[PDB]
Amino acid sequence: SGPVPSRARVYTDVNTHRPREYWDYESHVVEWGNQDDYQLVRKLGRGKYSEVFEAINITNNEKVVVKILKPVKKKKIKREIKILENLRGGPNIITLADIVKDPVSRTPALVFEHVNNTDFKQLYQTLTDYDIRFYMYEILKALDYCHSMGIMHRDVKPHNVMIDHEHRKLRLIDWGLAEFYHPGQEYNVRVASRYFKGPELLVDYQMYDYSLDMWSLGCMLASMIFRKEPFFHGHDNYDQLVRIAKVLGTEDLYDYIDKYNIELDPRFNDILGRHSRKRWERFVHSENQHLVSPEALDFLDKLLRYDHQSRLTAREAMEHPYFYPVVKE
Ligand SMILES: Nc1ncnc2c1ncn2[C@@H]1O[C@H](COP(=O)(O)OP(=O)(O)NP(=O)(O)O)[C@@H](O)[C@H]1O
Ligand SMILES: [Cl-]
Ligand SMILES: [Mg+2]
Ligand SMILES: [Mg+2]
Repeated sequence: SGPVPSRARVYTDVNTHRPREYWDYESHVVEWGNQDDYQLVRKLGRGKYSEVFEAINITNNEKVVVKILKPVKKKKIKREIKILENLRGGPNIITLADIVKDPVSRTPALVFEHVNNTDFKQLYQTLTDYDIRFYMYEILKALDYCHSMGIMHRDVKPHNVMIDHEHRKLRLIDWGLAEFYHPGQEYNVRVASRYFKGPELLVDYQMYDYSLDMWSLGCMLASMIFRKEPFFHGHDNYDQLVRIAKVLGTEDLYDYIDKYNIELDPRFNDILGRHSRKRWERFVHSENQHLVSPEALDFLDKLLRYDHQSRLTAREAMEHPYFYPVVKE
Protein backbone atom coordinates (compact mmCIF):
# COMPACT_ATOMS: atom_id res chain seq x y z
CA SER A 1 0.00 0.00 0.00
CA GLY A 2 2.83 2.37 0.90
CA PRO A 3 3.07 4.96 3.70
CA VAL A 4 0.98 8.14 3.46
CA PRO A 5 2.97 11.27 2.50
CA SER A 6 3.31 14.25 4.84
CA ARG A 7 4.17 17.95 4.66
CA ALA A 8 5.23 20.42 7.34
CA ARG A 9 2.46 22.60 8.78
CA VAL A 10 4.68 25.68 8.75
CA TYR A 11 7.79 26.85 6.83
CA THR A 12 7.01 24.15 4.26
CA ASP A 13 8.48 25.74 1.13
CA VAL A 14 10.98 28.27 2.49
CA ASN A 15 13.90 26.44 0.86
CA THR A 16 12.25 26.26 -2.58
CA HIS A 17 11.90 30.06 -2.63
CA ARG A 18 15.61 30.51 -1.95
CA PRO A 19 18.57 30.40 -4.36
CA ARG A 20 19.87 26.88 -5.06
CA GLU A 21 23.22 27.74 -3.44
CA TYR A 22 21.46 28.25 -0.08
CA TRP A 23 20.61 24.57 0.39
CA ASP A 24 22.76 22.83 -2.23
CA TYR A 25 25.62 22.39 0.23
CA GLU A 26 27.43 19.81 -1.91
CA SER A 27 28.40 22.58 -4.33
CA HIS A 28 29.47 24.95 -1.55
CA VAL A 29 33.12 26.05 -1.70
CA VAL A 30 34.93 26.30 1.64
CA GLU A 31 37.41 29.12 2.24
CA TRP A 32 40.01 27.94 4.75
CA GLY A 33 41.95 29.94 7.29
CA ASN A 34 45.19 28.88 8.94
CA GLN A 35 45.16 26.79 12.11
CA ASP A 36 48.40 28.48 13.11
CA ASP A 37 46.22 31.40 14.17
CA TYR A 38 45.04 29.18 17.03
CA GLN A 39 46.67 27.22 19.85
CA LEU A 40 44.88 24.47 21.78
CA VAL A 41 44.62 24.90 25.55
CA ARG A 42 42.76 21.78 26.72
CA LYS A 43 40.19 19.27 25.49
CA LEU A 44 36.56 19.92 26.46
CA GLY A 45 35.40 16.40 25.71
CA ARG A 46 34.72 14.29 22.64
CA GLY A 47 32.04 12.55 20.60
CA LYS A 48 31.69 10.15 17.68
CA TYR A 49 32.22 12.84 15.06
CA SER A 50 34.73 15.19 16.69
CA GLU A 51 37.21 16.07 19.42
CA VAL A 52 36.53 19.46 21.03
CA PHE A 53 39.19 21.79 22.43
CA GLU A 54 39.31 25.15 24.14
CA ALA A 55 41.78 27.30 22.21
CA ILE A 56 43.27 30.78 21.99
CA ASN A 57 43.34 33.07 18.96
CA ILE A 58 46.91 34.35 19.12
CA THR A 59 46.08 37.26 16.79
CA ASN A 60 43.93 38.94 19.45
CA ASN A 61 44.16 36.70 22.53
CA GLU A 62 40.47 35.75 22.51
CA LYS A 63 39.12 32.44 23.81
CA VAL A 64 37.58 30.16 21.18
CA VAL A 65 36.49 26.55 20.79
CA VAL A 66 37.95 24.21 18.17
CA LYS A 67 35.94 21.23 16.96
CA ILE A 68 38.27 18.92 15.04
CA LEU A 69 36.14 16.71 12.81
CA LYS A 70 36.70 12.97 12.81
CA PRO A 71 36.86 11.66 9.20
CA VAL A 72 33.30 11.69 7.86
CA LYS A 73 31.97 12.25 4.34
CA LYS A 74 32.86 15.62 2.81
CA LYS A 75 29.11 16.04 2.25
CA LYS A 76 28.41 15.89 5.99
CA ILE A 77 31.15 18.45 6.65
CA LYS A 78 29.91 20.88 3.99
CA ARG A 79 26.41 20.43 5.38
CA GLU A 80 27.35 21.41 8.93
CA ILE A 81 29.36 24.35 7.54
CA LYS A 82 26.69 25.63 5.14
CA ILE A 83 24.02 25.41 7.85
CA LEU A 84 26.13 27.25 10.45
CA GLU A 85 26.84 29.98 7.90
CA ASN A 86 23.13 30.27 7.02
CA LEU A 87 22.10 30.40 10.69
CA ARG A 88 24.77 32.94 11.65
CA GLY A 89 23.50 35.93 13.62
CA GLY A 90 20.40 34.06 14.73
CA PRO A 91 19.00 34.07 18.29
CA ASN A 92 20.67 31.53 20.60
CA ILE A 93 22.47 29.89 17.66
CA ILE A 94 26.16 29.07 18.12
CA THR A 95 28.49 31.25 16.04
CA LEU A 96 31.02 29.78 13.61
CA ALA A 97 34.11 31.99 13.77
CA ASP A 98 36.40 30.25 11.28
CA ILE A 99 37.22 27.03 9.42
CA VAL A 100 40.77 25.63 9.43
CA LYS A 101 42.81 22.62 8.30
CA ASP A 102 45.84 20.90 9.83
CA PRO A 103 48.84 21.43 7.49
CA VAL A 104 50.11 17.90 8.20
CA SER A 105 47.08 15.60 8.57
CA ARG A 106 44.71 17.78 6.50
CA THR A 107 42.01 17.24 9.12
CA PRO A 108 39.32 19.97 8.92
CA ALA A 109 38.43 21.86 12.10
CA LEU A 110 35.65 24.30 13.00
CA VAL A 111 36.23 27.33 15.21
CA PHE A 112 33.34 28.56 17.37
CA GLU A 113 32.60 31.41 19.73
CA HIS A 114 33.51 30.29 23.24
CA VAL A 115 30.72 29.44 25.66
CA ASN A 116 31.27 28.60 29.32
CA ASN A 117 28.52 26.07 29.97
CA THR A 118 28.01 24.70 33.46
CA ASP A 119 27.31 20.98 33.06
CA PHE A 120 23.62 19.99 32.90
CA LYS A 121 24.31 17.09 35.27
CA GLN A 122 24.88 19.69 38.01
CA LEU A 123 22.71 22.47 36.56
CA TYR A 124 19.29 20.87 35.97
CA GLN A 125 18.93 20.28 39.72
CA THR A 126 19.67 23.88 40.69
CA LEU A 127 17.05 25.42 38.41
CA THR A 128 13.93 27.14 39.72
CA ASP A 129 10.51 26.98 38.04
CA TYR A 130 11.24 30.31 36.35
CA ASP A 131 14.71 29.32 35.15
CA ILE A 132 13.26 26.29 33.37
CA ARG A 133 10.62 28.46 31.71
CA PHE A 134 13.24 31.08 30.80
CA TYR A 135 15.71 28.70 29.15
CA MET A 136 13.01 26.66 27.41
CA TYR A 137 11.87 29.92 25.85
CA GLU A 138 15.44 30.58 24.72
CA ILE A 139 15.69 27.20 22.99
CA LEU A 140 12.35 27.90 21.29
CA LYS A 141 13.78 31.15 19.92
CA ALA A 142 16.58 29.09 18.39
CA LEU A 143 14.25 26.39 17.06
CA ASP A 144 11.79 28.87 15.54
CA TYR A 145 14.62 30.72 13.81
CA CYS A 146 16.28 27.66 12.29
CA HIS A 147 12.93 26.17 11.22
CA SER A 148 12.00 29.47 9.55
CA MET A 149 15.38 29.19 7.83
CA GLY A 150 14.32 25.77 6.54
CA ILE A 151 16.57 23.77 8.86
CA MET A 152 15.94 20.81 11.17
CA HIS A 153 18.37 20.45 14.08
CA ARG A 154 17.56 16.75 14.56
CA ASP A 155 19.68 16.41 17.71
CA VAL A 156 18.04 18.48 20.45
CA LYS A 157 19.20 17.29 23.87
CA PRO A 158 20.81 18.76 27.04
CA HIS A 159 24.36 17.96 25.86
CA ASN A 160 23.83 20.18 22.80
CA VAL A 161 22.51 23.13 24.80
CA MET A 162 25.29 25.24 26.32
CA ILE A 163 24.11 27.48 29.15
CA ASP A 164 25.99 30.30 30.86
CA HIS A 165 23.88 30.55 34.02
CA GLU A 166 25.87 33.51 35.35
CA HIS A 167 25.00 35.70 32.35
CA ARG A 168 21.84 33.73 31.55
CA LYS A 169 23.07 33.04 28.02
CA LEU A 170 22.05 29.95 26.08
CA ARG A 171 23.44 28.60 22.80
CA LEU A 172 22.16 25.67 20.76
CA ILE A 173 25.15 23.73 19.38
CA ASP A 174 26.11 20.59 17.41
CA TRP A 175 24.62 21.09 13.94
CA GLY A 176 26.36 18.02 12.52
CA LEU A 177 23.06 16.18 12.18
CA ALA A 178 21.14 19.23 10.99
CA GLU A 179 19.53 19.07 7.55
CA PHE A 180 17.53 21.26 5.16
CA TYR A 181 13.80 20.58 4.97
CA HIS A 182 12.29 19.78 1.58
CA PRO A 183 8.62 18.80 1.07
CA GLY A 184 8.34 15.11 0.21
CA GLN A 185 11.92 14.17 1.05
CA GLU A 186 12.35 10.90 2.94
CA TYR A 187 15.09 11.31 5.54
CA ASN A 188 17.30 8.90 7.45
CA VAL A 189 15.48 7.90 10.64
CA ARG A 190 18.68 6.87 12.41
CA VAL A 191 19.52 10.27 13.89
CA ALA A 192 19.44 11.90 17.35
CA SER A 193 20.01 10.19 20.70
CA ARG A 194 17.88 7.18 21.66
CA TYR A 195 16.17 8.89 24.59
CA PHE A 196 15.13 11.84 22.42
CA LYS A 197 14.12 10.02 19.23
CA GLY A 198 10.58 10.80 18.14
CA PRO A 199 8.03 8.03 17.40
CA GLU A 200 8.44 8.72 13.66
CA LEU A 201 12.09 7.69 14.00
CA LEU A 202 11.25 4.61 16.07
CA VAL A 203 8.57 3.29 13.69
CA ASP A 204 10.68 4.22 10.64
CA TYR A 205 8.61 7.03 9.13
CA GLN A 206 11.04 8.83 6.83
CA MET A 207 8.94 11.80 5.66
CA TYR A 208 9.26 13.81 8.88
CA ASP A 209 9.88 17.53 9.39
CA TYR A 210 10.64 20.31 11.91
CA SER A 211 8.23 18.75 14.42
CA LEU A 212 10.88 16.14 15.23
CA ASP A 213 12.77 18.82 17.17
CA MET A 214 9.59 19.52 19.17
CA TRP A 215 9.35 15.96 20.46
CA SER A 216 12.98 16.09 21.62
CA LEU A 217 12.25 19.38 23.39
CA GLY A 218 9.33 17.73 25.16
CA CYS A 219 11.64 14.97 26.38
CA MET A 220 14.02 17.58 27.79
CA LEU A 221 11.23 19.50 29.53
CA ALA A 222 9.77 16.30 30.99
CA SER A 223 13.11 15.24 32.48
CA MET A 224 13.59 18.73 33.94
CA ILE A 225 10.24 19.33 35.64
CA PHE A 226 9.87 15.74 36.86
CA ARG A 227 13.56 15.36 37.74
CA LYS A 228 13.86 12.12 35.78
CA GLU A 229 16.77 11.83 33.34
CA PRO A 230 16.16 10.46 30.91
CA PHE A 231 12.35 10.50 31.02
CA PHE A 232 12.00 7.68 28.50
CA HIS A 233 14.74 5.24 29.49
CA GLY A 234 14.74 2.51 26.84
CA HIS A 235 17.29 -0.27 26.44
CA ASP A 236 17.24 0.04 22.64
CA ASN A 237 15.24 1.56 19.77
CA TYR A 238 12.44 -1.00 20.14
CA ASP A 239 12.21 -0.86 23.93
CA GLN A 240 12.31 2.93 23.56
CA LEU A 241 8.92 2.96 21.85
CA VAL A 242 7.68 0.55 24.52
CA ARG A 243 8.90 2.96 27.20
CA ILE A 244 6.95 5.73 25.46
CA ALA A 245 3.88 3.51 24.97
CA LYS A 246 3.58 2.90 28.72
CA VAL A 247 3.01 6.64 29.13
CA LEU A 248 1.21 7.97 26.04
CA GLY A 249 -0.81 4.77 25.77
CA THR A 250 -1.02 2.28 22.91
CA GLU A 251 -4.39 3.45 21.55
CA ASP A 252 -3.08 6.73 20.09
CA LEU A 253 -0.01 4.86 18.83
CA TYR A 254 -1.97 2.36 16.74
CA ASP A 255 -4.14 5.21 15.47
CA TYR A 256 -1.00 7.08 14.42
CA ILE A 257 0.28 4.03 12.55
CA ASP A 258 -3.10 3.63 10.83
CA LYS A 259 -3.33 7.29 9.76
CA TYR A 260 0.00 7.17 7.91
CA ASN A 261 -0.33 3.51 6.89
CA ILE A 262 3.01 2.74 8.52
CA GLU A 263 4.35 -0.81 8.22
CA LEU A 264 5.30 -1.76 11.77
CA ASP A 265 8.31 -4.06 12.17
CA PRO A 266 7.24 -7.61 13.21
CA ARG A 267 9.50 -7.22 16.25
CA PHE A 268 7.15 -4.67 17.83
CA ASN A 269 4.23 -7.13 17.60
CA ASP A 270 4.82 -9.07 20.81
CA ILE A 271 6.37 -6.27 22.88
CA LEU A 272 3.94 -3.33 22.67
CA GLY A 273 0.73 -4.84 24.02
CA ARG A 274 -2.02 -2.63 25.43
CA HIS A 275 -1.35 0.34 27.71
CA SER A 276 -3.56 3.20 28.88
CA ARG A 277 -2.47 6.82 28.48
CA LYS A 278 -1.20 7.81 31.92
CA ARG A 279 -1.97 11.11 33.64
CA TRP A 280 1.08 13.27 34.34
CA GLU A 281 0.26 13.33 38.07
CA ARG A 282 1.80 9.85 38.33
CA PHE A 283 5.28 11.29 37.85
CA VAL A 284 4.75 14.03 40.44
CA HIS A 285 6.10 13.89 44.01
CA SER A 286 7.52 16.05 46.82
CA GLU A 287 10.92 16.29 45.10
CA ASN A 288 9.61 17.86 41.87
CA GLN A 289 6.26 19.38 42.90
CA HIS A 290 7.62 22.93 42.95
CA LEU A 291 8.47 22.65 39.25
CA VAL A 292 5.16 21.09 38.20
CA SER A 293 2.12 23.25 37.45
CA PRO A 294 -1.14 22.95 35.46
CA GLU A 295 0.46 25.14 32.77
CA ALA A 296 3.66 23.09 32.69
CA LEU A 297 1.68 19.89 32.21
CA ASP A 298 -0.61 21.40 29.58
CA PHE A 299 2.40 22.61 27.59
CA LEU A 300 4.23 19.29 27.97
CA ASP A 301 1.14 17.40 26.78
CA LYS A 302 1.10 19.39 23.53
CA LEU A 303 4.72 18.55 22.68
CA LEU A 304 4.70 14.80 23.35
CA ARG A 305 2.33 13.53 20.67
CA TYR A 306 2.77 10.55 18.35
CA ASP A 307 1.34 12.46 15.39
CA HIS A 308 4.10 14.90 14.45
CA GLN A 309 1.52 17.12 12.76
CA SER A 310 -0.32 17.29 16.09
CA ARG A 311 2.61 18.79 18.01
CA LEU A 312 3.01 22.51 18.72
CA THR A 313 5.16 24.51 16.34
CA ALA A 314 8.00 26.55 17.86
CA ARG A 315 6.04 29.79 17.50
CA GLU A 316 2.86 28.31 18.99
CA ALA A 317 4.87 27.08 21.98
CA MET A 318 6.30 30.55 22.65
CA GLU A 319 2.73 31.80 22.95
CA HIS A 320 1.70 29.21 25.54
CA PRO A 321 0.60 30.40 29.05
CA TYR A 322 3.56 28.49 30.52
CA PHE A 323 5.86 31.29 29.31
CA TYR A 324 3.75 34.20 30.58
CA PRO A 325 6.15 35.02 33.45
CA VAL A 326 9.01 35.10 30.94
CA VAL A 327 7.22 37.24 28.36
CA LYS A 328 6.08 39.66 31.07
CA GLU A 329 9.75 40.19 31.98
N1 LIG B 1 30.96 26.17 21.30
C1 LIG B 1 31.32 25.36 22.44
N2 LIG B 1 31.78 25.94 23.55
C2 LIG B 1 32.13 25.21 24.63
N3 LIG B 1 32.02 23.86 24.60
C3 LIG B 1 31.56 23.22 23.50
C4 LIG B 1 31.20 23.98 22.37
N4 LIG B 1 30.79 23.12 21.44
C5 LIG B 1 30.87 21.88 21.91
N5 LIG B 1 31.34 21.90 23.17
C6 LIG B 1 31.56 20.74 24.02
O1 LIG B 1 31.89 19.63 23.24
C7 LIG B 1 30.94 18.64 23.45
C8 LIG B 1 30.56 17.96 22.15
O2 LIG B 1 30.52 18.91 21.13
P1 LIG B 1 29.70 18.61 19.81
O3 LIG B 1 29.60 19.92 18.96
O4 LIG B 1 28.27 18.12 20.16
O5 LIG B 1 30.44 17.51 18.96
P2 LIG B 1 29.67 16.20 18.56
O6 LIG B 1 30.70 15.13 18.10
O7 LIG B 1 28.71 16.52 17.37
N6 LIG B 1 28.81 15.65 19.87
P3 LIG B 1 27.66 14.54 19.43
O8 LIG B 1 27.38 14.64 17.89
O9 LIG B 1 26.41 14.83 20.17
O10 LIG B 1 28.16 13.09 19.78
C9 LIG B 1 29.77 19.29 24.09
O11 LIG B 1 29.13 18.42 24.93
C10 LIG B 1 30.36 20.40 24.84
O12 LIG B 1 30.70 20.06 26.15
CL1 LIG C 1 -0.90 0.06 32.02
MG1 LIG D 1 26.62 17.03 20.40
MG1 LIG E 1 26.99 16.08 16.64
